[PDB]
Amino acid sequence: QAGIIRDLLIWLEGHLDQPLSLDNVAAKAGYSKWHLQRMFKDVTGHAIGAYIRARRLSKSAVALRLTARPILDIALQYRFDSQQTFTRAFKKQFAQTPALYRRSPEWSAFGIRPPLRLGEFTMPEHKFVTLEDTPLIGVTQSY
DNA sequence: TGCATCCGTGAGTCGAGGGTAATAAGTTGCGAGTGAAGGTTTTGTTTTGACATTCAGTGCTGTC
Repeated sequence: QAGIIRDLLIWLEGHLDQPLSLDNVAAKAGYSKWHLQRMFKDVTGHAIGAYIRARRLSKSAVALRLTARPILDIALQYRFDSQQTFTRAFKKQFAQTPALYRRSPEWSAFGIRPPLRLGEFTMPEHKFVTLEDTPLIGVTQSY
């Protein structure tokens, strides 16, 4: 029912990292590999399988732009199979070399796909301002 | 048959504090060896045909 898929993503957003998962591992959620896939297609508007590894790449794209690791820390970190295939699907998502992607300081959100909620989404508000050069005092350290 | 001379020997385990200081000619010629780093060469990270699967995709197919 509608209470299932919402609870599956509470697993899945927390288990987008730890299990090396395809839909066979996702088939342990009450029904078969196809029926859990059939139950997702209409209650969401997204198609689960190519989305998740792309969402796990979208989890890896912010890891490719704001985390301090090289290509092979994050080659198979997000449960992938190869690096050149990971480089390949990246071209169909961001149209940029990952060496070129962390070359430019500008980070545009083209291929990052948002995390899905079947329940109610807490929408933040926006207001566009233009700020001023203000002196302060503080120290720096890294992570 | 003595008489001189010339080498070669002399506690054990500790200890402290710490290596110091003369004087002197130059111009001129001129090859050889850090050196500016100029610049290539490699020895590795990235594009593109593939097509062989694979699971993802969507729906039907059959079922409690």
